[PDB]
Amino acid sequence: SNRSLIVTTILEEPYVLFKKSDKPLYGNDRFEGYCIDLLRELSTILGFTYEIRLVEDGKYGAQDDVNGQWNGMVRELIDHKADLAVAPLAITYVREKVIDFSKPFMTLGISILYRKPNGTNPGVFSFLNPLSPDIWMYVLLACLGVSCVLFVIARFSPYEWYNPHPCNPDSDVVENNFTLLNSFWFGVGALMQQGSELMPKALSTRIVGGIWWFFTLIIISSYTANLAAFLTVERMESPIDSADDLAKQTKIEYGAVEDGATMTFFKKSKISTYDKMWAFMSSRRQSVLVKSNEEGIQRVLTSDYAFLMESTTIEFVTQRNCNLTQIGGLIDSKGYGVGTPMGSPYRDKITIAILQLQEEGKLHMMKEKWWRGNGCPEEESKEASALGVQNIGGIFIVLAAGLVLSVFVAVGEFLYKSKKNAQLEKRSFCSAMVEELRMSLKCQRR
Amino acid sequence: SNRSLIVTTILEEPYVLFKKSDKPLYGNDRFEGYCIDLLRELSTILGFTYEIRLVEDGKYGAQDDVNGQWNGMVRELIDHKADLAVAPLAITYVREKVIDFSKPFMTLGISILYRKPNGTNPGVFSFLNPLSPDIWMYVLLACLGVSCVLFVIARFSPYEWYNPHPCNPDSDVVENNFTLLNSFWFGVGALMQQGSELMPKALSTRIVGGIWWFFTLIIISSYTANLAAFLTVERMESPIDSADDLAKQTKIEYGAVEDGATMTFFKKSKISTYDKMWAFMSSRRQSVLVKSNEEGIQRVLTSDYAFLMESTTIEFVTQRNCNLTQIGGLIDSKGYGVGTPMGSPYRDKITIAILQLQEEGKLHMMKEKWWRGNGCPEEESKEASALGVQNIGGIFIVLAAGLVLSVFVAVGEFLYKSKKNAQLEKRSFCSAMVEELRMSLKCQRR
Amino acid sequence: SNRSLIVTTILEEPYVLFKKSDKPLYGNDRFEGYCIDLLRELSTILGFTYEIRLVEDGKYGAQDDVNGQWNGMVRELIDHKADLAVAPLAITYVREKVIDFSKPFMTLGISILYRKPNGTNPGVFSFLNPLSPDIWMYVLLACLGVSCVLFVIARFSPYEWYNPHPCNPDSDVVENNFTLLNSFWFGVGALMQQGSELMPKALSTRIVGGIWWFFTLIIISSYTANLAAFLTVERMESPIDSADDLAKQTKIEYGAVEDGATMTFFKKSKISTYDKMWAFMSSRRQSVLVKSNEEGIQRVLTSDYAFLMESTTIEFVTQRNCNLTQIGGLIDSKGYGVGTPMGSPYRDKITIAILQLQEEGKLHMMKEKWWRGNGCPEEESKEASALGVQNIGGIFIVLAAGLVLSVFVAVGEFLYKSKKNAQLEKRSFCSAMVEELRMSLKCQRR
Amino acid sequence: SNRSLIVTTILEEPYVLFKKSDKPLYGNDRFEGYCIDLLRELSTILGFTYEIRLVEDGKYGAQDDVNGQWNGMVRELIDHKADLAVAPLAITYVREKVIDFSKPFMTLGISILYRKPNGTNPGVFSFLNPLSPDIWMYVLLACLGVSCVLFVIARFSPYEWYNPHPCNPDSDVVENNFTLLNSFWFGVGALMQQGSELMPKALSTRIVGGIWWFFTLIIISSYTANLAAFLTVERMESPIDSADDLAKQTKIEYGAVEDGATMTFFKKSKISTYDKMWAFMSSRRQSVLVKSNEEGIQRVLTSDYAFLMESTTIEFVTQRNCNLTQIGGLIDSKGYGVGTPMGSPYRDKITIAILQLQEEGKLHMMKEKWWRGNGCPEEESKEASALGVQNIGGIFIVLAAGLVLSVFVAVGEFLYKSKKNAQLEKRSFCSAMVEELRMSLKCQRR
Ligand SMILES: CCCCCCCC/C=C/CCCCCCCC(=O)O[C@@H](COC(=O)CCCCCCCCCCCCCCC)COP(=O)([O-])OCC[N+](C)(C)C
Ligand SMILES: CCCCCCCC/C=C/CCCCCCCC(=O)O[C@@H](COC(=O)CCCCCCCCCCCCCCC)COP(=O)([O-])OCC[N+](C)(C)C
Ligand SMILES: CC(C)CCC[C@@H](C)[C@H]1CC[C@H]2[C@@H]3CC=C4C[C@@H](O)CC[C@]4(C)[C@H]3CC[C@]12C
Ligand SMILES: CC(C)CCC[C@@H](C)[C@H]1CC[C@H]2[C@@H]3CC=C4C[C@@H](O)CC[C@]4(C)[C@H]3CC[C@]12C
Ligand SMILES: CC(C)CCC[C@@H](C)[C@H]1CC[C@H]2[C@@H]3CC=C4C[C@@H](O)CC[C@]4(C)[C@H]3CC[C@]12C
Ligand SMILES: O=S1(=O)NCN(C2CC2)c2ccc(F)cc21
Ligand SMILES: O=S1(=O)NCN(C2CC2)c2ccc(F)cc21
Ligand SMILES: O=S1(=O)NCN(C2CC2)c2ccc(F)cc21
Ligand SMILES: O=S1(=O)NCN(C2CC2)c2ccc(F)cc21
Ligand SMILES: OC[C@H]1OC[C@@H](O)[C@@H](O)[C@@H]1O
Repeated sequence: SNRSLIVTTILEEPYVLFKKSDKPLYGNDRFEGYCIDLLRELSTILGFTYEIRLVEDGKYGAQDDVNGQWNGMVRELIDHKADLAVAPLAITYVREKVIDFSKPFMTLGISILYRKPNGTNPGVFSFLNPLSPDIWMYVLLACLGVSCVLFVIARFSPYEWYNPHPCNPDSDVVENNFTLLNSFWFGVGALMQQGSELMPKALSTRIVGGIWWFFTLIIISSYTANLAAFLTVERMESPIDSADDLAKQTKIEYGAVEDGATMTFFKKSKISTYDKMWAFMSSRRQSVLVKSNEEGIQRVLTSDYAFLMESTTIEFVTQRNCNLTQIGGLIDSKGYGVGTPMGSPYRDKITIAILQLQEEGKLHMMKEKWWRGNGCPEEESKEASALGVQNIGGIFIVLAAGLVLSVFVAVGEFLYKSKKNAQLEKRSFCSAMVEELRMSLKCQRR
Repeated sequence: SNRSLIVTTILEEPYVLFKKSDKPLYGNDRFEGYCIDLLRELSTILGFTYEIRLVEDGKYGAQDDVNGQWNGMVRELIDHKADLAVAPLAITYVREKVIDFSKPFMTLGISILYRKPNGTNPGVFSFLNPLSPDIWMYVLLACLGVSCVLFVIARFSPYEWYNPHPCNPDSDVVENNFTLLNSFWFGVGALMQQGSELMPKALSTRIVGGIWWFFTLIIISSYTANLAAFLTVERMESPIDSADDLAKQTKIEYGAVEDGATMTFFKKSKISTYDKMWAFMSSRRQSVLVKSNEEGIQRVLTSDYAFLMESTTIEFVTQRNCNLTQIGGLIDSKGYGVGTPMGSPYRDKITIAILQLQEEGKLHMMKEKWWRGNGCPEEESKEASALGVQNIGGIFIVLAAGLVLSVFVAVGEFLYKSKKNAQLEKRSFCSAMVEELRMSLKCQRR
Repeated sequence: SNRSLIVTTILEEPYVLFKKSDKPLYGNDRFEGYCIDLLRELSTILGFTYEIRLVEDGKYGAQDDVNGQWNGMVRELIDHKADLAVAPLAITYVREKVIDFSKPFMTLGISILYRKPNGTNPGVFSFLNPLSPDIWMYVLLACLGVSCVLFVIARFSPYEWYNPHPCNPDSDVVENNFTLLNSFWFGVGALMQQGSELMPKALSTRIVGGIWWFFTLIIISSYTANLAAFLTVERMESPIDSADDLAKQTKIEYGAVEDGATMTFFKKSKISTYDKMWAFMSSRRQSVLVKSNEEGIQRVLTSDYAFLMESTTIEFVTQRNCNLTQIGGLIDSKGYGVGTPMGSPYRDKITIAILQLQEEGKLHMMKEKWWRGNGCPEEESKEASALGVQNIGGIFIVLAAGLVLSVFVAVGEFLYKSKKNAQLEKRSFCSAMVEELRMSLKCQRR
Repeated sequence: SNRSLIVTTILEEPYVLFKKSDKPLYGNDRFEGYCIDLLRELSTILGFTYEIRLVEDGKYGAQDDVNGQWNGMVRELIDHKADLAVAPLAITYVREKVIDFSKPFMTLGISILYRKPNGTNPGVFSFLNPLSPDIWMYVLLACLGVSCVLFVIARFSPYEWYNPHPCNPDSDVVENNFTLLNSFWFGVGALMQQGSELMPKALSTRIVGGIWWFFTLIIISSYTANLAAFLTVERMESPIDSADDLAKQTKIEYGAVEDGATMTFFKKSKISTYDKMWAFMSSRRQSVLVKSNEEGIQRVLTSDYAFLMESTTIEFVTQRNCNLTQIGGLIDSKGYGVGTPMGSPYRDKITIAILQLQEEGKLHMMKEKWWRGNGCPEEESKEASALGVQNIGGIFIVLAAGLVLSVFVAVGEFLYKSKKNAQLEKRSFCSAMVEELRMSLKCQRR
């Protein structure tokens, strides 16, 4: 006998698919998928003929309170029109009574879907983060302002106007140090904690030094302390890693398909978490609470949703929307299972198969083929802890900018000297080149 | 099967909210909340029906006035126009004289509502917090210490006495570089880490400077390590922590409703703290007494104010917003209780009901239901803040303080020696113009 | 009529007490307490005669499953031997059926008892905490070791042995700087980040400088970083402040009296916390699970227990064992209530009293008298955040120790000079005193 | 009322623990745990009695050997000496061929057990972590940068050329203090903040040193801020994170039980990673295969090892101790299931039972019961550690590294110039003894 063992199916992608091609019939070759390749191996060992038949109305099905009158693949079966049923069916309490299931061939579970953490893009000039945008300006104003005072005070101070009485003292000349540019030098050097050569000696100049030196120490120790906070706090941040983490978070908000066995567990929950979580479900039962998985994928993209879903469909989209990720552990336990009529001469024959193919490893091999594919951009790390270029970075651009300006002035130094010198001395450029290569004089002489 | 049971009630959150849907009237589904959930478990354990009724005056109820009549739900409960009154009725003397309440289903006290600390203006100082004021003075005292001691040691020491003679040998002249003033300079300059000349010599000084330098480092490192911690972990404190703390203060105003529960108490109260506050409250009985609880909330948010109501409404307002909190504990004690006409057995019938329903745990479960909301805990590590004008401004102030002090001493210096010129020099204002125009030479020579 | 309204009582301290004195009868004056002073006021307003009578067997009482046959003050009442019952009785489900209670006169609750946080005793030398006890020794070994090398290297280095060619060069003498003591000076100064005067010039001496300067920077920046951790983490520590905090803590362990209405709530709990908490109760049901309150006080003293108790007895012992404290909020709700027989002509007369005395405030006034007393050592703060002497402290002792040693050497300097000088020069002490007061020479001359 | 029901069972935690009390035997109270709690809810929903039975061989059961007989509970379940077998029996092919299991009450996989990271030997370095290796090389490169550039700028600049003439005016000799070697010194010395002479001059140099000093501060402050964070927040990582990661390694040995569930799989497995490991495991089939799971645990604790068992026993061992953890996920998939003789209806009768009992939620509740223990989470902020020899030792190593490098260059210097003596001086070893004994003068003069 054949009977075709009238086998019900349901389009879900990956489990079964229309063949992706041209030409006609493909009769029982039309459908190609996991369940197809499973069915194949069921056929090899027990032996039978398979005529695929999509169910009508396309339903997993359930006992609808109106009349019961199961609405789907359960229905083609219970009336014994159907035979074996090889599709996502999700063993349950209520379905088991009326129709007896095989033993599982897959272990799914409820878990959360969320977008991957994008990155930081610190803004390579992150070093200039820990204080305001405004304070750095005023610190710059102060070094000019204070330095302007050192010039005025020191110059006007009779206790400055010391003498450059050398190592050989007892001559008589005065020669201040605190000219203008050297005044800024005291400011910039103190501000960077390396002490310049020039120093106050008269009290007035010493007071201003003593206070700038205070003005420095607080800014720097505060710069150090902020940056330790920004870095420590960042290090101290964990992403969400559980329903409990999401439970305490009235930020990134929940999501779920309408009843779809997902609300079902939550309504009938007794977990304090999943009881609390349900509160928000009911709360925004117009917004989040979507009515399809395809939207729930689309929705997490646009925004900060966390769609609850069976783990199998997580795995597929994760590996095909690498923007996105699984999170958490398997919340619940369930498992798909090939359907059989009320107690029949196949359930105990179809079950030994599933155990047989298991030991040989064909299922997990089959698990890879359909769900796995092109190697995702998995390459990604969070070793960010140790700082790198993207963290600090900019200071090297600041370094480069510095060295460049020194060149341009150093050229400017050359021109100004020889020109002003040549004004009272020889013509113009005779000086320039003889002065150029006498800087070169292969020794420190002249 | 008798009279259903006429339940009188008033609309007031989170007890009696007008049910939210368009889906027109349904009687026993025109209302929900806690007051309705209590009736459910009440009518479940017992057996009866509601239908429901409402007020026709708004008022909870009170001994009316000179008429000595009764308004509110106490009206309705006297002349048998109704029966049970699950509603926020507060058990009091005058009420119990004319009706008979049930036993409490919930406790209640008078407490405080204040704008939560936000620590968004610590002060234009608070670079100075990270060490105790006790320390900041002791260290300045120690700078005066070692400067005074370095002066003693160095001088009495023979080896400190170099002889300059840099350029040359002989010329047995002697010098002592450390003066008293020069000794501060080492002390102050070392403490701010910029370092100075007057590098010691002659071992007796070198122990001193070494231990000082060790004294410098620990203080700065300790200052730095703490400003890190205060800016990592914000233990944001609160101004007051009680009625007593609130009582002694006058910057903050008390607040209370008007002609009501809270107001009545403090008038009739006879405790010190609570008599003192009726005075302040009586003093301006036009601007610390709002005429509605909603506006009472407002005064806290916009102005500085600390409203006094019942503990339960606070807990509601507390959760919904995020900036309002329960400063202190429970001053008074009261209890809501289900109304009942005089003599009616429905008192004792409910009396066992509420006792029973608690031992189960439902009132607490019901409590968690309708009072909890968003749950707003944020506490998101205090996403670290760019240090700015507020958190440090005084370092700019001590700066401009010292700069002005430098000008005044500098003009001071100018006059002092210009008159010590006059000792050997000519009269007085000669030396003035001489040295004033000594600055007007405008070069690096005399 | 009188009847004495036979009033039952139970020795508990504070509620009722034997009078503390000599001479006999004191007939109904014997007992003195809260309930006594309450009863007093009940008598003033309703009017009656009171004959105290301690119950026999001394029991709150309960329906013992053996025979029911209530075992206590409930028993003297239900048989109508007794009358009013003014004592701690704790309104409940089961007691209410058989005997009808008045309305509460006290609002107790379950809460936790724990010892106060003692302190820190940081060990005043806490500055020397952040690194090991061992590393500081080796850093000290290194400054001697490295300095020993600078002497050897520099002295043996022909590029050192420069000339003290002064400001007037072109003479011919050599005069190293890096003698021994100045070598240590380079070490100690570099280690404290202030740069000494002496500097390497020859490469060999420059390499060792460059590496010590690295050896410094890591130690100090690590000293800073550890100390920021020890301080931050301490700041980041909260004490326990809830049953949930204690729930997550398999450290400081639970405690409770045997059944005593405390286990009762926990067994019949449905809170995930109080269900989890019960797990450990049952677990160590021989150790913690004490059989009396007096032990439970004694036990928390000895060790790290957290005895669960009704709030009233918390309040008393807290204010009389100031070592100890209340913690958490009221977990449960209950409330004492004067007992009355099955429905009787007093419950509705005794209840208006309790409400009457409330409004006048006599209860809370009475609440103070017995529970309050001698002002506890309440003076206590946790403003520890800003560091003070106890935190750092020691460095000032280190400072003092430094200055002292400098004196002793500075004396040693004086003796060594004049003696060695006087050896080739005048006698012994003629030099000493003429040298003493010529250091004084009121100017820097000689 | 029929046969009670003979339940065969094996003692194995946390399922079947011999009940703990002295209180001698009670049949149905000789045993408790999960296996017994399941029977409870099983016999409750159903109706029957246990009495109970045990094994008489110890073994769970297996196809015996050459005899082809059956031991264990599979013996007892064949020849109707018993009935249901609530016990940790694992559903497999050979078992299901001769009996008929129920449907799973729990899932199960093969996974890994490894000694939890303790981060108690980060390394004798890890003062070098807080910035990326990418950075530590770039900054040294920049020191070579600015030293080389300062050399260029300074020299070509006219104004850098001071003329010493300190003691005196004229003598128009010129100097250039910045050599190439002296330019490193500024660079290196500035970077370690000790500061140096060669303080620049002549503006073109001053921009360079300023930007360098700004480059110094950010790096040190960033280093300091991070070593704070790494020592505040210990994100202690793990060596491996999978079988693949474990597979490529050989420092760590795999581990597995022996002649059993786990071992059988990897032999019969045909996946790359799992074929590679049978090789290593086969290679030494005498020291990576313990002969008991208890000793298997041990090898992880004492030695370095990574044991392979079933996921459930791991979760048990995981909670009880605190140092053992579940590295990775679930390799295989299995499921425990209640035994039943062939054809018996008690399979399908229980089948609805387990489905029902889950939808309630009890199996999860039962799961939380007997697997959770102490719950050991400690994570007590990582009570901060006195930095020591481990966390920093390399700073002492780079020190002793450089000191040895200084001696070798120093002797290098000695020879080099001693032979540049010989140019003008006499032969070779003359200058040796001259300068060797030049050190033996033993004073500060030639
Ligand atoms: C980034 C790559 C460039 C690297 C720089 C290139 C190398 C720079 C040089 C390196 C050698 C070592 C440092 C300088 C000399 C040593 C000082 C001394 O002891 O005496 C010297 C005094 O001379 C000086 O002090 C200055 C020397 C430079 C003079 C003129 C510039 C030409 C150098 C090129 C600049 C190009 C600029 C590039 C333009 C694009 C005299 O030396 P001597 O009489 O010969 O014998 C003793 C010298 N001994 C120490 C070897 C024993
Ligand atoms: C802790 C409490 C002790 C405080 C110290 C006590 C006060 C110390 C003094 C303070 C005055 C200010 C500083 C020193 C003098 C100023 C320098 C100068 O310009 O010329 C002076 C050079 O003299 C010196 O440089 C050294 C002076 C001390 C010489 C001998 C020690 C006696 C001082 C006592 C030590 C006791 C040690 C204690 C023993 C237990 C010459 O001064 P003049 O020729 O007179 O006129 C110019 C001076 N004018 C600047 C005022 C205009
Ligand atoms: C010191 C001399 C050279 C002037 C330099 C400019 C500095 C000192 C000026 C410019 C901007 C100023 C600040 C502008 C605004 C505020 C906010 C105010 O609520 C307190 C003062 C404070 C914080 C000012 C303090 C002084 C300040 C920082
Ligand atoms: C540098 C010269 C002067 C010697 C000074 C002594 C210093 C450098 C010595 C004394 C103690 C030594 C340490 C003793 C123990 C250990 C632990 C070992 O697992 C690595 C080496 C290490 C960390 C040593 C490194 C060098 C050390 C720090
Ligand atoms: C690899 C080792 C052995 C050799 C490296 C060369 C070093 C050690 C030596 C060789 C000759 C030396 C130079 C020769 C003379 C002088 C002049 C002096 O006023 C300053 C130092 C200076 C400029 C020396 C600097 C260091 C120097 C460059
Ligand atoms: O004797 S009771 O009416 N029974 C329980 N209730 C409450 C539900 C809060 C309370 C709360 C406080 C009381 F003082 C008494 C009672
Ligand atoms: O309205 S009551 O029955 N009588 C007054 N009190 C008392 C503070 C004793 C309380 C305290 C709490 C209540 F819930 C009820 C009452
Ligand atoms: O269809 S089931 O027998 N019913 C539920 N169970 C579990 C209790 C874990 C599981 C767990 C994993 C499955 F694959 C199937 C089932
Ligand atoms: O012994 S089974 O009924 N058949 C084999 N399978 C798997 C498909 C993996 C599983 C997976 C998990 C189970 F709990 C049971 C089974
Ligand atoms: O048995 C405990 C283990 O830990 C200590 C170490 O010395 C090992 O040799 C030892 O075996």
